[PDB]
Amino acid sequence: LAFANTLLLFSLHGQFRLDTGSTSVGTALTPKTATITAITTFDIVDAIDPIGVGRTVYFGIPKGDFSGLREYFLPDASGPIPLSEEVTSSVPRFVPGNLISMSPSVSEEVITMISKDQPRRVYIYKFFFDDDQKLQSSWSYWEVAANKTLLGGNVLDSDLYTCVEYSDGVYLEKTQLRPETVDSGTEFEILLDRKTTEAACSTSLINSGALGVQTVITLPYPMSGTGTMAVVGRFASNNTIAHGQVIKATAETLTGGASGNGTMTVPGDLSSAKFFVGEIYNMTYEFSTPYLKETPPGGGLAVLANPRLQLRTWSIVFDETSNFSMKITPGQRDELTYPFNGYKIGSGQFPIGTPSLATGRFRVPVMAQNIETKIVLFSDSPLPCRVQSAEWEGWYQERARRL
Amino acid sequence: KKLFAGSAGTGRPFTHIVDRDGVIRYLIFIQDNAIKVFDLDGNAQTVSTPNGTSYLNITGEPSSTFRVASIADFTFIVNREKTVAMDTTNKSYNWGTKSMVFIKSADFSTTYRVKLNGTEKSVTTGNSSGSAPDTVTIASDLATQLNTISGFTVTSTDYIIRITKDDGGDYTLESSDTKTADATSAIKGTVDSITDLPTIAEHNFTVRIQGSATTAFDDYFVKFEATAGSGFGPGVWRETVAPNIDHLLDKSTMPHTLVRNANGTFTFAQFNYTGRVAGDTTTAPNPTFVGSKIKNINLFRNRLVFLADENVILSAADSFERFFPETVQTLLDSDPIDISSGGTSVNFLNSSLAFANTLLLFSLHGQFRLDTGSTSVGTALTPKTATITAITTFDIVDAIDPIGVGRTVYFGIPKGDFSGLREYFLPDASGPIPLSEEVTSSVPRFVPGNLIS
Amino acid sequence: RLVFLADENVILSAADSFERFFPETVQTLLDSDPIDISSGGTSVNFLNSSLAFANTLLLFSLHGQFRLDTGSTSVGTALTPKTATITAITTFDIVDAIDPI
Repeated sequence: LAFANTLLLFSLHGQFRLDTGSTSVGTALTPKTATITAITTFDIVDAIDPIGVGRTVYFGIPKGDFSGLREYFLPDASGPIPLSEEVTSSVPRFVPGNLISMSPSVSEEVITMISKDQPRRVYIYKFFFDDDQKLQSSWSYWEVAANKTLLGGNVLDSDLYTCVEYSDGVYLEKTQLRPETVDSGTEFEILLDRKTTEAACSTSLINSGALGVQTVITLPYPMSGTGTMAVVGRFASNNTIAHGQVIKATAETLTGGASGNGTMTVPGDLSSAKFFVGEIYNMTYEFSTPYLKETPPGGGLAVLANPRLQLRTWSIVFDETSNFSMKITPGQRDELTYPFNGYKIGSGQFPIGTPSLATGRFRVPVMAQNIETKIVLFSDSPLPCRVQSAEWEGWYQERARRL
Repeated sequence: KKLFAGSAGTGRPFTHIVDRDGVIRYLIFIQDNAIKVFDLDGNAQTVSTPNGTSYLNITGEPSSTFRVASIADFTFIVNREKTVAMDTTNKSYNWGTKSMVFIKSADFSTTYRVKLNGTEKSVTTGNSSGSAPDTVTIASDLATQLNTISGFTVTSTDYIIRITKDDGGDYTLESSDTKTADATSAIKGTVDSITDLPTIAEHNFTVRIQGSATTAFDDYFVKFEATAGSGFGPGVWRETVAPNIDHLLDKSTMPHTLVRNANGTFTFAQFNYTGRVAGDTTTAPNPTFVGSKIKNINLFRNRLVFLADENVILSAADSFERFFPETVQTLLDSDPIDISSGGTSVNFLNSSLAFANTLLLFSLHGQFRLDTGSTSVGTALTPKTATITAITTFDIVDAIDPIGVGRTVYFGIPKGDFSGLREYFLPDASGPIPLSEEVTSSVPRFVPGNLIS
Repeated sequence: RLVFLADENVILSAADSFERFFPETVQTLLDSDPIDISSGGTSVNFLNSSLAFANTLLLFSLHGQFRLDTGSTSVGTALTPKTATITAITTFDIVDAIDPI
């Protein structure tokens, strides 16, 4: 790799550099001056190449069956030994083995990993820098429907280009990683997989001129009948279907249209409406056990474990969200749900017929003990949802005094 | 004040301002085949165009197509779309199908043989008992002997026999005497060493010297010019360019200049570049910008800097109009430099900046610096020392030119339809990797795309 | 040596001979011959004032600052025609009425 002011070379058990060696970076390279010198003795995997992101280098390290990611930072060419740090120490069993794709994104600070033992998942690592210190370093992974098979991924500018395989061919999909992305002409984005506009699909209608017509839609690509599709009105005016209205099929055929394309049937006449079409994917966020932290005498933070702490109410703070749900399960009892959809009856901020994006707070009771709860933030609508923070109130009982 | 009536055209005009000495200032206005100049009070200054403005014809945006660089008495203008090309019509000198026979000395009882086109004519001199032989008489006899050959023109003067073929075709030449084969020299095409050159010759005569790769010098050529200035006469042999080879640059495509005079009027005319002066096509290859668009221009360390493709081309030392090597026998540190930028990804250089203690070079996906590399900032720039090294892998927008404010460097980055701004701080040249930061992270949809100023 | 300022060029006299400004011989360049450099840059920079401070020679223009040096960590390296140069540093602003101190 050509980076910093040197030519780094990597072996299976060590890292070396090639240089004339002088503080003179552009010294003449001659047969009596070209040498190789060791630097450190870390590890590396040969499946994928190390990459250079920003000012730091990244590469993957082996951890047996599962693989880990280690970055290390190189100061000045004539300067000290480079600094190194492992960022997967807290997740020893997360990233599978046999990696096949690793792509960076400098402007959006995202590193994307695709494995082979899991052909339906994309692993996302998010980092954030300030001068030298590190503020954010998080892990998570996306998912697709139950019939696709990822092959490999690349990144250009700030978009991820993927080459997936369906039951009949290999397609190309484009994904936008930029923040605050918005659909053209409107205020918020509509979330659907395989999202292709109406202009790419042709329609026909059955039993025209009568009440209760149905429209037969011919998608450009063959269906994957295991998943569930939907039709959503797109454009913000002068349309038969209201903005953000969702319609579900009544009779879907996996294939049988022209050229083997899939077909769908919906009520009403949509021969001149504007709408999207695609699949639906779920999001899940499971909170952890809430505890308390206080500064010990030596400095730092310690987590209290002994005192009784019974959670009472759980609240979250959202902004510009339409719909989501909360799923709370106490210890060995029935699961409870608490949905929310933004339409506050009585308030006239959202008239009938327009999508709702609210701003406020929500509160539900949990009624259990901190060590025997599971809190899940669940949402499946094709409308946006984003959450800022949360706050809980509980009963704190101490059976003695604290030193 | 109002500048001029009418509109400025569909494209956005390209504007620059020059501050010379604090009392002289003027605006530069270039758009759509036209170029105009104003002062800070809106009083237009006349501009003369001796060669026309065909160089300024354009199809894209002038703001993102034109680029300027000012030095002393000139202000270079660069068209980022024109494809430069070597001139092929007004070629260099021709060889000429002429040759001479040189007679060095004479000795008693020696027969000279001259072979021309496979036939041999012989002249025999007298022994010691006869008169002293002389090169003049021997050459006269030989010349009148070969003059009988049809299709060839044979003439003699002094000790030189001049041979020329009427149809201009080639022929063989070889002569030898019967003692040592040294007193005769068949000067034809190329010869062994310059030591065999006769004292007198014709001006503009071209001969080739076979160099010795054992000494790590390739071939070269030598040309003649009479001391009298014309005709035949003594003169000098100097290292010259090989004949019958294109050696001129088409000035009608290469960057032009804008000059101000002492009376206030300006002039927009071509620049007088020089062409290949020594060597041949292989030993003095065409500079890498030939056959490809020129991207930007800058001045650094009393040399002219051109950017083209992945290569950076530097002019000769203290001579801004020379781009071909001066001599081909040995390297000189005043010769132009040709450099390619390393990397596993394709990088087309767009903009350059002189700042900190280095010359930064920007690509579409990375950053580079050109330097001797030493902590010795002012080390000599030589062909074995100029280099390009990577620094980082950030992003760059090509519409505008990155600028330098105070001690920091600023440029714009692409955020999709909207555009952002990123600045990065460079400590000492020999020190660590420069620190970088983004300042538009809180406003991802604020600045519109297609920046122009 | 003697230093003059004119246009964009810095002029250095012959070594240890303040009254000589032309090259002594034309056959081979000697290190005692006068030196002339141009301040490179994409903007016109007429030099006005100079100052000898720290371990360098600071030259100021109307819109920037430059330094003349061999550039080496070797402060007392010989000044030769093959080595002299001008390198920019920053781009602050200067008034020409008075000399920086």
